[PDB]
Amino acid sequence: MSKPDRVVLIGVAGDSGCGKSTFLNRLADLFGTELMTVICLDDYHSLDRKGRKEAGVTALDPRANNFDLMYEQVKALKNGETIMKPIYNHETGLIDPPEKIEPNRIIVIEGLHPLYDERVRELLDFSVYLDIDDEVKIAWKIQSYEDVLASIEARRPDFKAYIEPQRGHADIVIRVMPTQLIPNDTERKVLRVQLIQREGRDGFEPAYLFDEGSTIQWTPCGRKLTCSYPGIRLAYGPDTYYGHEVSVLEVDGQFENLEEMIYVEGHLSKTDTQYYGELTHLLLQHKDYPGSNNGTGLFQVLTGLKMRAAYERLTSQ
Ligand SMILES: Nc1ncnc2c1ncn2[C@@H]1O[C@H](COP(=O)(O)OP(=O)(O)O)[C@@H](O)[C@H]1O
Ligand SMILES: O=P(O)(O)OC[C@H]1O[C@H](O)[C@H](O)[C@@H](O)[C@@H]1O
Repeated sequence: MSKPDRVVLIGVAGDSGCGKSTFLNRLADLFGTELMTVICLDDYHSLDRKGRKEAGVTALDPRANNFDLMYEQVKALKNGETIMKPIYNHETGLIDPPEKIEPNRIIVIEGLHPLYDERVRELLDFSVYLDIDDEVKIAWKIQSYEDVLASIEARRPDFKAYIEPQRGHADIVIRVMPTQLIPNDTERKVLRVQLIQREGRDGFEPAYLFDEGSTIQWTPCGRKLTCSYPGIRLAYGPDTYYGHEVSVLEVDGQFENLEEMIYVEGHLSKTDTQYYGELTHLLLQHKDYPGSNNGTGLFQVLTGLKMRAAYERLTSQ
């Protein structure tokens, strides 16, 4: 029967090893496993692992995915309709018989091409893109320089042709970069992280520092917070990005204790937390998650808070 329910559709774009499973685990801390259903878009591969090898294409290739079928079932789910979704088996590399997916209050589609097809794009209510510099992405996989570099060098043509342009369509881009606080760094364990927040989505107001419309460089270490060198550095300001207006929040360095975390949170505006300290609580809820001490975990939680705010906004009427 007809319903007043508004199913909210969310997209998470990125390659593997880009913190995507970590990000989805943090979203579970905010929504739970009950009313959120997560769909790995690899299920819409048209070619299985042996098929892609014999056709000579990677999984990044659009000719190895069925966007007609993806759009059919995502649209059906958003109409409160039950679907029979195929299953891609990452172990055996095969496309297994389908399973029954029931519509939920929140549908999150995640994978390589959630923002690639305009038909699916029009269905999404909010989206992220996890952007990892080839420098940082190389450092994560290596933690053999030669063999990894070759691995990411073979995939980059497909990546820049089909994957990277999705950044222009995301409401939020989480960009991970090498640090600027350490001269000639080798390990890439300290990270400079940016939260690129697009202007345009109807109710989505960006988190900011001090003044939402202007540019600030801020070092929180001082008379009220002690840090060891090099410390923490933050930035905020308007900018343009793929021809659209954005608000960029930035953080560089590591949090070495809880006091530095709550100090930064207390000085951020419009984080959409529901109580003072919720950002720090969620960030420390899983100490083992990678990035729990720097800007990657911080901005993942912040992005989820924006999704929660977009969800509560869409389901208020
Ligand atoms: N913020 C981060 N800091 C350091 N390493 C990370 C971070 N996010 C991801 N990684 C590395 O990537 C690997 C896979 O992480 P995961 O979130 O499962 O990526 P995906 O879900 O895209 O496969 C992890 O084992 C970790 O080594
Ligand atoms: O090298 P590719 O064709 O991109 O495949 C990389 C991986 O993609 C898929 O999503 C599965 O995880 C594996 O079946 C495969 O190894």
